[PDB]
Amino acid sequence: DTAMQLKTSIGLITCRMNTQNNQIETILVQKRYSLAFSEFIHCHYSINANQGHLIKMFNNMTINERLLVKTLDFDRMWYHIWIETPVYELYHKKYQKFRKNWLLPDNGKKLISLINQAKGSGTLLWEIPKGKPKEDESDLTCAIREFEEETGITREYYQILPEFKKSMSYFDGKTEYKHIYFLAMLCKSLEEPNMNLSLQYENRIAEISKISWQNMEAVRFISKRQSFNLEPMIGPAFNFIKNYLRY
Amino acid sequence: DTAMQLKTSIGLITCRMNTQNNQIETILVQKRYSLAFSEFIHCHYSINANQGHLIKMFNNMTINERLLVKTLDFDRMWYHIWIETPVYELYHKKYQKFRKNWLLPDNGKKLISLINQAKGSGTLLWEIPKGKPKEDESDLTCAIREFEEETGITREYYQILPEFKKSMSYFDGKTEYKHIYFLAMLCKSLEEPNMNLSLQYENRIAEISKISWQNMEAVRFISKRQSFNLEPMIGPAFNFIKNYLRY
Ligand SMILES: O=P(O)(O)O[C@H]1[C@@H](OP(=O)(O)O)[C@@H](OP(=O)(O)O)[C@@H](OP(=O)(O)O)[C@@H](OP(=O)(O)O)[C@H]1OP(=O)(O)O
Ligand SMILES: O=P(O)(O)O[C@H]1[C@@H](OP(=O)(O)O)[C@@H](OP(=O)(O)O)[C@@H](OP(=O)(O)O)[C@@H](OP(=O)(O)O)[C@H]1OP(=O)(O)O
Repeated sequence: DTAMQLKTSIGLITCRMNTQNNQIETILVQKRYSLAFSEFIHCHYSINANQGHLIKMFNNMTINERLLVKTLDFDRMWYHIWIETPVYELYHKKYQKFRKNWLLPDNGKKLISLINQAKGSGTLLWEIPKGKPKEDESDLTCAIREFEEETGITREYYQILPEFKKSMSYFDGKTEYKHIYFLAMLCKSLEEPNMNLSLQYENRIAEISKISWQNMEAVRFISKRQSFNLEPMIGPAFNFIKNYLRY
Repeated sequence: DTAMQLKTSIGLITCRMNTQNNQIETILVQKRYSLAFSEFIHCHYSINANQGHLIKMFNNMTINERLLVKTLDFDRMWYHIWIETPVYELYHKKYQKFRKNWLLPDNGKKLISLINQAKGSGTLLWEIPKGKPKEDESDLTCAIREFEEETGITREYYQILPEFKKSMSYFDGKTEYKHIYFLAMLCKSLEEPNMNLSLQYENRIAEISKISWQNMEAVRFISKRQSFNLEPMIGPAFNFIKNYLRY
């Protein structure tokens, strides 16, 4: 269709040879909150849409997120995503829409009824670390900065393998998403990447609940249980790793 | 050692033949919060223990739980577990210990420092539904009541297979844990058990964030990534299912 928008993210696939099982593994990160929750809090829906449509949004939140919405306390909801990050003007605008959509019409009783009848729960995605380039930043510099910012793993732990680049395209209907991935190979021991997740590093925990080494079986297991398919990126990446090592 | 206490839970392993892939599957439930968080909120630790010991407790919470503790708002912490369940006397006693341990000495700055330096995150367990028998309740009646209470699946969906009983024993050092499992076979279609999780059913969402059919590969995948090993119960259960069907 008519793409009204292009959004480009650049990421890093960092791989390791696990010496105990001779299995290739890659760093993945698990998200802290669901897309549905984020979309609801930032009002990326239509209050005029039919009931069944708005319920699908609540169905794909986690139970804990729904229990947060059930409190009607927007600031407890907001904290769940933002964690006291100073974004007051965004906050006030999103609160105003929450208030008008759900508090002023009936002091929240339609919202509670929807929240109460939503069924099931969504899933927190596993992803490859990636982000938006800063102004006049090169693609590789973005992938490396983003990797460090999310995982705390610094450049002395890996070597970039520059012959590898993987691009992925997704189409929202108006937004085009471009994801560009470089490949890095671990050259220094790092057996517990999850230990880099601490609340004293606001950029690591901002959107991440877990960092783990994942082998291809796990990548396949995860991919079949979430909407974000990781195999088209990890498969080629591991193929490249195998050729790199076999030389 | 000297067991000072015996705790007995009775559960139900409910199985199905998935007709599309001819794979045997069992209902598992994923917990909503971590053991570490529960233990911290109910003060099952020693304030006198060494730093490194109390940090291990925080390490095994999830990031979202740590961010809740970081607020210093015991009632936001309490809601995370109890969700406005009326247990005020328990609440007041646990709050008193939280206040004395962490608020009165320095208004929470040691707690925040520990919370900030904790590293990593725990994992939400997958389990077989089970609970405590009520007074003068038989073992089977408990397993069936508990199953329905947690999952919303009623007796018309399955037949008990009475020749199967599996007992498991775990030893805390003073507490003995006895888990007794019956086996049931689905006799009526139920393709999306997770749709039974809604906030209007307080007993289903009280401790559960997800209900899913799980095949043996998934059971093995999960078991290798959590402290609670499910294979000693599901393996024999699926063996029994195969013999039941082959006759
Ligand atoms: O025009 P707006 O609707 O307000 O769009 C803005 C914005 O700045 P400009 O749009 O003024 O250029 C950013 O653009 P980029 O950062 O992509 O350059 C942003 O991106 P982020 O999601 O990375 O913040 C995205 O606009 P874009 O369409 O360029 O992505 C964003 O609107 P969103 O809230 O949709 O991001
Ligand atoms: O003696 P307490 O330390 O206060 O023990 C109580 C209690 O009642 P009694 O202990 O007065 O019998 C329950 O006992 P049961 O329900 O097991 O019969 C309970 O069990 P629940 O966890 O199921 O509530 C568990 O005591 P028990 O040692 O019998 O488990 C509980 O202490 P907890 O908080 O450790 O459960």
